[PDB]
Amino acid sequence: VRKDPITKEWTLEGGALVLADKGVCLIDEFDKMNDQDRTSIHEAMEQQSISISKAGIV
DNA sequence: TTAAATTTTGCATACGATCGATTAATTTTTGAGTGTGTTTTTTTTTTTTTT
Repeated sequence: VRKDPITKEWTLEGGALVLADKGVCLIDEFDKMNDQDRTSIHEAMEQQSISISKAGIV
């Protein structure tokens, strides 16, 4: 989520998994990536969905 | 010595040259009337993301 320069409103931004909605996401050097950065993708890799609750946006 | 022909000179007069009085276009102004734009943004605080 991010704040737009026009009207300062909180709007969503698509991540890497949003751009692979019917495709393949590919991770190189998976072990050396941080645990917070490794395993933030549980809901996309299990529920096939991204549930977001931040900045008044669900 | 005296009378007629002739050409000159003064004067009146009519016609053009030129300035002046008047006057009609014109075109610039004449502000008068009318349409219209206008305050003004402002750091401060929250939340998030990366560092």
